[PDB]
Amino acid sequence: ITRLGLYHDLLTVSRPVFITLITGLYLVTNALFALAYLACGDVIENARPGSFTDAFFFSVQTMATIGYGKLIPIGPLANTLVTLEALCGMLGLAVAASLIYARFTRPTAGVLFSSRMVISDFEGKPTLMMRLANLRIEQIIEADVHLVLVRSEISQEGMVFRRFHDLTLTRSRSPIFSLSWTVMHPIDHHSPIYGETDETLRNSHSEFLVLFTGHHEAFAQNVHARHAYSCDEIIWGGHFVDVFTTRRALDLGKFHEIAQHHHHH
Amino acid sequence: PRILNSDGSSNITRLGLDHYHDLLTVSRPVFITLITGLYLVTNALFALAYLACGDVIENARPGSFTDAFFFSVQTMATIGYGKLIPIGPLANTLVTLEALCGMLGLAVAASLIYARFTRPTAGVLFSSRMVISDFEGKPTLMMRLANLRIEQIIEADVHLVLVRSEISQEGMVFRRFHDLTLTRSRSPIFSLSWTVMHPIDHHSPIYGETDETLRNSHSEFLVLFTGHHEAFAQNVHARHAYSCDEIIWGGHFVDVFTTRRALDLGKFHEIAQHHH
Amino acid sequence: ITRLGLYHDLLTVSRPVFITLITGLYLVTNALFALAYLACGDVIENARPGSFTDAFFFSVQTMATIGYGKLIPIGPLANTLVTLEALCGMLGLAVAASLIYARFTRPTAGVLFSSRMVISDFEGKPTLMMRLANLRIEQIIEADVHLVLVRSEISQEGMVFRRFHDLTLTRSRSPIFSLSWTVMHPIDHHSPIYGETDETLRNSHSEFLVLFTGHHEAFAQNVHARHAYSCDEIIWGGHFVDVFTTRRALDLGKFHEIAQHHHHH
Amino acid sequence: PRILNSDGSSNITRLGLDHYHDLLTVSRPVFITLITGLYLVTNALFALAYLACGDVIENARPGSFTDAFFFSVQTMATIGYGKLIPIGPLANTLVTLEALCGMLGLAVAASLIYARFTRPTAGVLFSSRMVISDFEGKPTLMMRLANLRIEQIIEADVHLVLVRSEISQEGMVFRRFHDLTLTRSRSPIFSLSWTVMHPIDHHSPIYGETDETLRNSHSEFLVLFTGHHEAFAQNVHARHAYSCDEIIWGGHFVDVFTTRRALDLGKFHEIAQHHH
Ligand SMILES: [K+]
Ligand SMILES: [K+]
Ligand SMILES: [K+]
Ligand SMILES: [Mg+2]
Repeated sequence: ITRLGLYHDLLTVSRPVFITLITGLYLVTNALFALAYLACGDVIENARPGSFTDAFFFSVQTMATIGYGKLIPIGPLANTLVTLEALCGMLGLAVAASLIYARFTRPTAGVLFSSRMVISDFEGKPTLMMRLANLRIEQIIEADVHLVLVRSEISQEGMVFRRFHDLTLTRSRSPIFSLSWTVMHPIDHHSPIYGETDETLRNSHSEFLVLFTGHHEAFAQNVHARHAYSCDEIIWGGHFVDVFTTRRALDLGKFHEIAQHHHHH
Repeated sequence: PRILNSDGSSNITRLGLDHYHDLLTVSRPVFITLITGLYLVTNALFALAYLACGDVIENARPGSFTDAFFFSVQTMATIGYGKLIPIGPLANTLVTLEALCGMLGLAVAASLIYARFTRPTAGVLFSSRMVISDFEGKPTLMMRLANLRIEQIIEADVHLVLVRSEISQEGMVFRRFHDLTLTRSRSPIFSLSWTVMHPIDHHSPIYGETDETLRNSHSEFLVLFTGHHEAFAQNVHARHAYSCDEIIWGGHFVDVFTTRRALDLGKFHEIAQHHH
Repeated sequence: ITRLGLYHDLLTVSRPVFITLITGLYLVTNALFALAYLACGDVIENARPGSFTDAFFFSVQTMATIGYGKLIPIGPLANTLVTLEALCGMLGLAVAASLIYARFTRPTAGVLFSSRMVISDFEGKPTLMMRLANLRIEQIIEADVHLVLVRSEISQEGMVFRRFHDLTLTRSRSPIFSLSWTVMHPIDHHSPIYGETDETLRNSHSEFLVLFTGHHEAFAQNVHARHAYSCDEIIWGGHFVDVFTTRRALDLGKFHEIAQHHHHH
Repeated sequence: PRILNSDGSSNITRLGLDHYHDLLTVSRPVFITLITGLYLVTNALFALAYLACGDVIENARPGSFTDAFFFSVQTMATIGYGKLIPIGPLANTLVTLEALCGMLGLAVAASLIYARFTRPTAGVLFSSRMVISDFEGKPTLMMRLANLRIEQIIEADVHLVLVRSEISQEGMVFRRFHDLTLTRSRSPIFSLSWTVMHPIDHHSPIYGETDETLRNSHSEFLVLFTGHHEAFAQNVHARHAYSCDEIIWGGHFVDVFTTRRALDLGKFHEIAQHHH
């Protein structure tokens, strides 16, 4: 949806990219300090005068507290920039190990959603179904799923607006979620999609959110995934194909396979 | 006098009553003062103690604070440049004590910094006022909240609680909480703006109530908001409370979605009422 | 209850005591390493021979990576104990900052329980009550309380055993818990203590657990407290005294005050 | 063949399929190998690279691994003893790169070590077998669990789930979960031993079921346990699964509280049945 109007770029991207961004910050800080050492004369013993190289590889050994010995500071000016850079490379370490420990605990759910939903007959009634799989060895316990219809309806005083329905499922918790789960909304008289058709959904501008949480044994943290389906992505009459080949195996290759009947025109 | 402040904090003086919470919830610039600050005064206290035991620093100029201080720094920080060095068993004691102080120091810092980095504000703006006005032909208590960020808040939960003085048969006067039922209390994706609605049916504890009856019971309304911030991959909490004098009877919130399809949060607190 | 039968002392005590325990571990490790430096001859340049002092204050400067310069190692023996002690004082730092960060997130609830319960008439019915207070400025949100009766009853085939009841409360959640909360179990016909008396509780060996949780704004963590009452600690006819003096104040001095009527013998 | 292993892990081969999880859940001695190990091979790789650019270490003996290696150590660890020093702009590059490697190294270590220190096992022992036998005159499916630690587990929750093959009218054969109701599913203080009981009333999905009927549906029972460990001030999870052949029909668990008032967990898995 398009926006309107009314430092904080605390962002986490690729692992390679993160390691460079942090390499980068370590250099430019070392350079800013080198500059400043030169910018009070030449206050580094054993340092070649009017050199960046020497005052930089001094900062490095001061921020990293290597303190190697040869390159030391000279009386009260550079001994002030040495106490400021001691702090910077101890806060620097703390922010780095923050971001690191943070990133190590912002974990992906590794939950695969079926490419489509189906409406087809299960225990006597037309039933809206979709399925999700765990892409990992490590189990997800206390896993809950919500299947929410959102669509356009009208009120008494017009103001024609957007309503949410939490579709009753045959089962909304998987006590351990390990392999695959087929989430089923039976379409009985109570259902907000009773009597509805491909066309009647399309008109109401009907979408289905599948919202998924569980506790991940992998991360010892709670984990979240969602997916949205349009009327376009429901195969009326479709049956998901068994993904459990027999000896007991689970083929995620069959995960998005749906069997429909085609009619003898 | 408000029993609850706007911000849902309690407005009641406590009696019969180290810190921590202040370092976490203080400004980023002010924090960076207090650690730089602690860092100087510990280097000072250690410089003093070195001088308190004579000329126990190699290549120091004697009875000097600057020399011993900028020695402390290089020991605490484990720089140990190797010119300004300690002397025999008097100083070398303080140098082991100080090495600890600047490894525990580092540990406390990373703790605070991580804590701070993972205690994030909800993006959440509450309407300044509530309204009672027809919705589906019934009087309906409403307020609205908005997400001030691009990043959605997932699996978002809202509670609207009446708190009011009530008298028993036994004539005990006590405060009672009520969780007003809402036409919708959940938002799967909360991205823009959400109007929360308590239909005042027969079951509602404010059925047949008026601006005057609410005022008598000292009625207050606490809004509680939670959800999951995909910004921070953490759960967020926001609360807000309203007094009687913050209900516009007959108010209607003005549409906040202007046109090329836009959310004007300038209009967010705007309420239209009819006048006579 | 008395026990029967069938390294891991990961314990957290006083703040002073914790700081010494960690001081202590830093010394004895430094001493164990000093010993070992002496235990391969005298392999420390500029170090007074057959001295503990010198080889200890060398370990310190090697484990702490001060590396001061004067005291260095001598060829392949002590250069092996220098790489082992580099690791020890980087794992040492990690365990220390672990324990520290851990302890900074094992926070006390600061929930005060009333010294006694009362049974007295509230909205028409005898009502078992007790109260709890927050001892802190920082609010507790999403606070839940359980009040559980445990007592001795008999089954059909004897095996006379110990049953739990979760007493219905007038309100078991405090949406924000800031000041004080009076938790009330109305004793109606459904109640497991309907018709019961001081004596009938005593016989059944009846105890009441009050179990309390909420999310602490202070710690951004979940927080837990419990308390158990015996039949002995119920004041039949007692009314808690108002702790809100009027201008609005909360006196926790009145917290444990209970008003009973005494009878004109 | 078990669909679920005893330990509640899934016993099914996966196809259509860096690490992390291995460092957290491996032995304490083996972990301390792998970090010492990583530490040596990185010092080696850095020693090699120093020698790959000639005699760029002061006071080193030339074409030497030990000298450059024990230089690496003193740089990575930021000891920098100040004798074994680097030479001009070739090495001094590798010395800045290496200073990083041993600050990120430290950060990864503290991460793992904290993670490990706060991922604690539940103290929990499950009975090896379940039993069906009269309790309050009804057949009753039972198992029991015990706390192997002194420290109570608070606000403890137990789920007992039947999982079995079922056929629809449409003749689709599928696996169905059922949450069997228990006489008690909560334990406020869980300190000793707890017998969990599914009365097999008319409502139970195993009403009128027999060892033979359960076997046909390939019935399995998953027990799920959670609570709050006052040991670790964290929540703990434990699961266990049983097959049909692990139900003793007519079994009764033997009392585990011997006498001076004692819990003999030797008796924990003991079941008494009548014989003919
Ligand atoms: K040095
Ligand atoms: K150093
Ligand atoms: K040196
Ligand atoms: Mg150092």
